[PDB]
Amino acid sequence: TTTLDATPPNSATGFWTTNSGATIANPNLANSAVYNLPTGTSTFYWTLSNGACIDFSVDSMVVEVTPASTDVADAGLDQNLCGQTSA
Amino acid sequence: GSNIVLSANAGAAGTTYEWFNASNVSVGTGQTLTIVGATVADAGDYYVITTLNSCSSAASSTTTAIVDQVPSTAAFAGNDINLCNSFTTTLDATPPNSATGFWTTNSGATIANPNLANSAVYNLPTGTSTFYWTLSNGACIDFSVDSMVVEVTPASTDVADAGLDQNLCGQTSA
Repeated sequence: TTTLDATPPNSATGFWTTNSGATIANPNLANSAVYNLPTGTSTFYWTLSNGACIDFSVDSMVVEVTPASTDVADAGLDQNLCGQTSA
Repeated sequence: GSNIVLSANAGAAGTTYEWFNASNVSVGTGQTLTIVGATVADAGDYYVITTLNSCSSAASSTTTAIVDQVPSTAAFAGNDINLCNSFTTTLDATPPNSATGFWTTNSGATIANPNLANSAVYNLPTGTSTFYWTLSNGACIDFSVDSMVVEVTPASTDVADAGLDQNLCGQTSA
């Protein structure tokens, strides 16, 4: 779960599209929420347009999801050496 | 996708009814005008002309059709709520861009204000219950939904109660 971040336009209306199942709660906002997020990466697109001037300009942003690992740091035990310079 | 249905009052026997669009063009005839599979372009002003024996009367009062669009915003609720010894909380849904939200509940939970994405909830059973966020706009009823849960665990009565310190002599285990 995350949010998007696009720069609002000065004189136009923005719009988001998604890939690989991600869901945008509000595709019309530069700061909308996204709840469906696959693992790995997906590309979100910001398409800017004004009135009849449809699909005027685009940009690409990506969201990367890495699941928590199950391994934890697990170091060995302390040792006690006599006369060694290596271990 | 729904039909627009407008209907004129009955007149004299033999009356012919003609319906006109906002743009002053014909859209069909008869007492009842049905526009099937209506779209947003069919929204707006309509008027009726009454015709008898080659005479026509003044146009009717203008009425309007309203065709609601299905919005692009999906329903979306926030993440799970997990409470320790509490039966009172608040909800968290993301407000829609161009629609109106609504909450429903299960298992007795009470929402103080079902119309708000951030309303309070005071009746909360123990265990879990599912709250639903249903998003709709105008006539486009029950358009999109999402599921959020609230988990309530009552305080336990057991407290950490460790044994007493010990004192061993020559042991490697205890």
